[PDB]
Amino acid sequence: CTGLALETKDGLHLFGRNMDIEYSFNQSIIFIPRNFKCVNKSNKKELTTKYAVLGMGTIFDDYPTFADGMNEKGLGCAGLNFPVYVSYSKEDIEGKTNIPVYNFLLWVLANFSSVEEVKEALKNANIVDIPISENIPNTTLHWMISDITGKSIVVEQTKEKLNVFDNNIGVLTNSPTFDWHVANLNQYVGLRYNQVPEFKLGDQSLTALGQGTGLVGLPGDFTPASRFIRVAFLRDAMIKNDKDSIDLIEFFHILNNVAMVRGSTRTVEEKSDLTQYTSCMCLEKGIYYYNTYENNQINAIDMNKENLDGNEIKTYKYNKTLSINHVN
Amino acid sequence: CTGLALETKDGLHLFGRNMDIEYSFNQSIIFIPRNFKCVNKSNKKELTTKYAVLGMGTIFDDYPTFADGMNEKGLGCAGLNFPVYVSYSKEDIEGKTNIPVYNFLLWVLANFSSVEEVKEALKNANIVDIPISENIPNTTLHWMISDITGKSIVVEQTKEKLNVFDNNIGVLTNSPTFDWHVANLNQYVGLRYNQVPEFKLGDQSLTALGQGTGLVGLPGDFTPASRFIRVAFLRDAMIKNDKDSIDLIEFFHILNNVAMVRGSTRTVEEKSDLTQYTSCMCLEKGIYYYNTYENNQINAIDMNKENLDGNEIKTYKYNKTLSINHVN
Amino acid sequence: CTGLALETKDGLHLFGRNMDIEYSFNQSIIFIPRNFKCVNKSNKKELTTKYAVLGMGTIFDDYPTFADGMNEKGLGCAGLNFPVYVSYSKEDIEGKTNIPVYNFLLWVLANFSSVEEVKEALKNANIVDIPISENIPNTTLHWMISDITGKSIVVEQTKEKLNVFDNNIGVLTNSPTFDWHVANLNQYVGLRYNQVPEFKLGDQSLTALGQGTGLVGLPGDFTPASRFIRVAFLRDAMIKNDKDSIDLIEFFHILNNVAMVRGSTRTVEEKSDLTQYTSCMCLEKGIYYYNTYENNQINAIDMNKENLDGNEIKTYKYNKTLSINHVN
Amino acid sequence: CTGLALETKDGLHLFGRNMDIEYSFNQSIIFIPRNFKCVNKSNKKELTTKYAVLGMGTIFDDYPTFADGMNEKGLGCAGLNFPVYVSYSKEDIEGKTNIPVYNFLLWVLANFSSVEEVKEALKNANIVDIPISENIPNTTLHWMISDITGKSIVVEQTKEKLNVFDNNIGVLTNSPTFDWHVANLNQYVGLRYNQVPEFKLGDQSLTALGQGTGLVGLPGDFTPASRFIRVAFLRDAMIKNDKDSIDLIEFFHILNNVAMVRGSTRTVEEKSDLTQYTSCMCLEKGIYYYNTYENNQINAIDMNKENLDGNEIKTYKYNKTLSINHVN
Ligand SMILES: C[C@H](CCC(=O)O)[C@H]1CC[C@H]2[C@@H]3[C@H](O)C[C@@H]4C[C@H](O)CC[C@]4(C)[C@H]3C[C@H](O)[C@]12C
Ligand SMILES: C[C@H](CCC(=O)O)[C@H]1CC[C@H]2[C@@H]3[C@H](O)C[C@@H]4C[C@H](O)CC[C@]4(C)[C@H]3C[C@H](O)[C@]12C
Ligand SMILES: C[C@H](CCC(=O)O)[C@H]1CC[C@H]2[C@@H]3[C@H](O)C[C@@H]4C[C@H](O)CC[C@]4(C)[C@H]3C[C@H](O)[C@]12C
Ligand SMILES: C[C@H](CCC(=O)O)[C@H]1CC[C@H]2[C@@H]3[C@H](O)C[C@@H]4C[C@H](O)CC[C@]4(C)[C@H]3C[C@H](O)[C@]12C
Repeated sequence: CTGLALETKDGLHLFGRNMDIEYSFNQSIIFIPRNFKCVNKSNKKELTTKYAVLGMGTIFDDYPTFADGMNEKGLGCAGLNFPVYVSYSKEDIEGKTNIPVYNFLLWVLANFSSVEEVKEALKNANIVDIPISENIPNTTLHWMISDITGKSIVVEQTKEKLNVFDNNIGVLTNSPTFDWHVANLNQYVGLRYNQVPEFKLGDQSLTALGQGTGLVGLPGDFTPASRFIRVAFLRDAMIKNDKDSIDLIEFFHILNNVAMVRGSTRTVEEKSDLTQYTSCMCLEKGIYYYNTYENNQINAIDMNKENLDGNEIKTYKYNKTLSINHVN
Repeated sequence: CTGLALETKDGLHLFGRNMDIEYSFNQSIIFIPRNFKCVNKSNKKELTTKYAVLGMGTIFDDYPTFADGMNEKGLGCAGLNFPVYVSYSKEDIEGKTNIPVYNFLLWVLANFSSVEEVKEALKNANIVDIPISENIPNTTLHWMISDITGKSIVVEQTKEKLNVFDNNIGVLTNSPTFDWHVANLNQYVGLRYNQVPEFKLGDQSLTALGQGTGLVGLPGDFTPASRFIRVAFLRDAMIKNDKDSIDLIEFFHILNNVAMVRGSTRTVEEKSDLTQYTSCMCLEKGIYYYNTYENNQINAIDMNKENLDGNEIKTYKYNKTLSINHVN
Repeated sequence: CTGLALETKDGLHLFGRNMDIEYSFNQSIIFIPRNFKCVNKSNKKELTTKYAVLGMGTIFDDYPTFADGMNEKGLGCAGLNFPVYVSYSKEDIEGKTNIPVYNFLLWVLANFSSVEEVKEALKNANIVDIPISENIPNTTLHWMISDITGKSIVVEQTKEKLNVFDNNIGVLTNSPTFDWHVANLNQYVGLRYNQVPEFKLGDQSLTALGQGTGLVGLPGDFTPASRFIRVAFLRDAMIKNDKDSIDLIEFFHILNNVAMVRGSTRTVEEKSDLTQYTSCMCLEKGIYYYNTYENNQINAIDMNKENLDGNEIKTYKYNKTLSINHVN
Repeated sequence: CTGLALETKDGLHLFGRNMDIEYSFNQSIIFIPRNFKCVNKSNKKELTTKYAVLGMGTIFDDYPTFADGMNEKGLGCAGLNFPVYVSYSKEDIEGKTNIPVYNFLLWVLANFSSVEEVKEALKNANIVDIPISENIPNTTLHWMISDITGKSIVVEQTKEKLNVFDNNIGVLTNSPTFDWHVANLNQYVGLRYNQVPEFKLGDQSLTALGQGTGLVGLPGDFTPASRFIRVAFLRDAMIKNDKDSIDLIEFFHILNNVAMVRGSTRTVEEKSDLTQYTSCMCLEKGIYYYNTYENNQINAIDMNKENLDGNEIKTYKYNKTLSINHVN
């Protein structure tokens, strides 16, 4: 998984992710209107939305749970895989705001209008490993939260503390912890976006074979660490050199570089791990953009075309049918 | 530049390329019907097409010159940048079939129905540095040619000889010579597509942080050598593990991994080198598919919808307008 | 800097380091006998040795301070550069065992007989930035401590806490923190010591060009992170495959791989950072072995040849004169 | 295997190699005087030395064959492993100077006084796969030749031609061909010896963790290609920055970086491939210097202490006994 935040040339804020998994989670694009009561059946925990919500998720036991999404106030949140280093409590901790793993994303979007509000609420928060239904284990997760101010935070629950990091890199992947990846960036201070055309090796003259010699050393595999490095520097380069031309498609160009391709990232169960979808949320405008591995055309769902005071959850079918423009 | 050949699950043959340049060459999709007379003005050299042709190129002095394209018989050819190691003759060489650099691609597509025919004709061929007009220098090039048999060849003119390589890798990039890249592949025999979940480092247990640990060592930069390695192995992995599911979109997934992103591949003239377009030719069906940096939706031009016995060159506008599916 | 601990085929324990600096620190091999009173002049802080000590250090204002060393009980300690992530207190912290930076190494060796004793004493310890003389700033440091049990620990003072890590890797370099390097090891789970002779790339057969194809991906630069990875895996491979043949020279072979070479690691002040010396302590036998950049022959100083109840500090001249065996 | 040529601060010329093998070849240091008749028994081929010779080799059937060596005129030659790309003739080729593989090194040293003389003689030369005895296959080899002018050449016999390359890099390893490695150097034009202390990643400040950030991207494994890159750049850096301080020990420092360490380079037969010895020839002075994996002290054999008009081959025992300087 790879999360990305980017500001457009027009001062708007994009936030989204690659979804990298080997299976379907019966996903659909889910819209939840304001003041909507969401009730879980296995437990008795209830949630009423303050703000209208739009994102990718699934309806499990009539209850919505999200992979990534936005609200009407321009707050975005994405849940990304976080194995090994995560640690949830088994039960609710007395004196803390206890949030079940499966519900954290919705809890953020339904209740808060900004990263600042979320940061304050998370000070006394605790993420609990409570099943959504039956005995079903929760996915190991960490979250990236971003809003219209351009500020992003990273939420990671460890054994010692629920950590909330200021994210000044604009990216997130998977394990290890966020501060590890931040420290790892320091290894690549010698990278250059500008071409190195020549090198005089004493009595031998060396000449650049093609463009891109400055970035030699950039890791090209699909591990969380390597992907973090790649997107961090691709994002940096475009902000440095092309701030005034950043638009929607650029977001997809960055994430395409770290997208997994069928066949080459094989699990222990002999399945291909691939980038199933790429989402991009235009936070100010309430538009959820996404494409999929099967259909690369960007699809747009605009929450502002909905009745925000509506009385029903609305879903939209996950598009897996390649859309081609037949010119002639 | 990156060229790719791929066979689909249905036994059809895809051939295409990423176009990686920092400028526009006034490109359009160009269709040339059968028995069409193409005349160059600066010189008096003439060409009459035996087969109908469809591809990306430009009309320079009313004369068409191509970046990549196909003919009605399922033969495809792409011209890719080849600096330093290339060497064209200044004048026509007596006793040889002399082909001007700018005309080589059209010469292949207009005259021959197969790689086998092309191979035979190239035995006595010579590529000459003759200007298309005035004093204008030709681009340093090498070519990949592929047909419906699934065979591909690489054409590289050096000082000593016009080299024709059998391409069993299914890919091409830029400099150095093709045999160099073939030998370079041997360095990466230790790559694995299958996950390496653990390593016992004596008294320390090491655990995979995420998926993709087998490919650690894969180069992630945008140099011709690194891109060649990446596409060679991405292609191999998908053929090995997913032969029966290869379709059109998979071709784009492979090439997306080596596509240049705005800002990070900067020329000496402080311009961004980017993947301007990606083309994919369905050789059997005569369909030219392509998308662009600005518009990622795949566009299709089917030469079989044209009158192949037509009397005029037809062009189609290079699509740079992002095409979004507005769901609601 | 690189620290290493290794057990020999005969069950003895080697501990030592590469000293990687661009300057001389007026070093000599320093022996301090038992019950010897060491007094610092700028402050009034005094130290009386419980155990006899032998190592590399310098006499600054008649007061000894060490780079690395051992005591008569088989306890070894090395101080290695630790910039950025270190944080010493400005003054003594009330209720804690306050140790000046420059004195920490001697404090360990003079007082304690084992890693276990040191671990217990460090629970309430604090490292303070007190000048050795005048206003002179202390070097940013972290320490590796090892004994005859084969156990090693790493001591790192941060803002929050004095951290004591169990070192199961057997190595140490520089920044970042120890736990960062431990987590970084996980990236290289795909490394193999055994040759990969071939790879079948579909229609192309790939063959290993030479030995060592399994380790492709190992970083070859001289940064702390890369050096940590290299020595960790070189050590692991030899323990795995050659446990019963490990001897003194093997220790040097491992460290030679991460030794800096004149000219290629240049500081901002245009000086060559090099491996000035390599020390190896045979902990059981009280022998300090070392060579230097100028003289690669191993020199041995045996503390047991000294009077351990002696009344004077003894020093031995740092050997920088290449020692050659003239055969004929 | 790694070959290296280096000029000292005093204008003298060093030439030598790492011997990287998993076995002993019953090696000794062999001196052959002038006008000495060497006769092979299996065939009837004879060789009379014009110049006195000194190097590492073995006496096989009373006949000397060399791994590397020098003559009295300051000409040096080393044979290095060259699998796959080599191709010797089965029989003598009519009209050519036919040299058996096992005899090539001695043929160079015994007959010629300079690289220039050797270059001229090799124009009509052919290397033949004739057994030294019985049916025993020859080792796949290529050679580096160097003299007191500071010029080096590389000799590689392929199917098409006996290739003689001018070596302006000062190094050699193994497969692929020399021109491949020369072209491979171009990939690393972005390497820097000077520290990169900082990088401003937008809103995140990145700081060098330690020295050596400029060389990030240098390959750290033990394959021929990676070793070639490392020594080429280590040599370049020292000539660039430390020309006036290059001496004997520097030669060893460079080669130590690419020396194989027991346990980590394992063959298919589960044996450790290691750097068995490192030789360095002071060409002007006729001194053969070497150390071994077991004994790192440099040993010196001076051919000028011998009777060059002597009547017997003299050998010196390969030193595998660690030589330590006991200081006290
Ligand atoms: C796909 C998404 C994000 C995880 C990721 O990016 O890897 C995850 C986060 C929490 C997940 C859900 C929760 O873990 C609860 C359920 C657990 C079951 O094992 C699968 C369905 C289930 C309803 C999950 C579906 C899906 O895998 C969710 C929604
Ligand atoms: C874009 C394409 C492929 C090169 C590449 O992939 O880098 C190249 C190949 C030959 C080129 C053409 C020929 O070199 C002839 C012309 C040369 C002029 O300098 C530009 C226009 C000109 C008409 C070129 C346009 C364009 O750059 C072409 C068509
Ligand atoms: C060389 C050694 C280890 C540091 C390293 O490995 O980089 C360091 C550790 C503490 C150092 C000493 C202490 O910092 C105190 C002194 C500080 C002065 O700036 C130099 C001399 C001085 C007496 C130092 C000499 C030397 O650099 C020491 C002994
Ligand atoms: C060790 C040296 C260099 C090869 C290398 O660097 O890998 C090689 C070159 C030619 C070799 C010799 C020749 O191939 C002829 C003999 C062949 C037999 O298989 C071994 C002994 C034999 C007498 C070899 C000993 C040794 O391996 C030599 C001397």
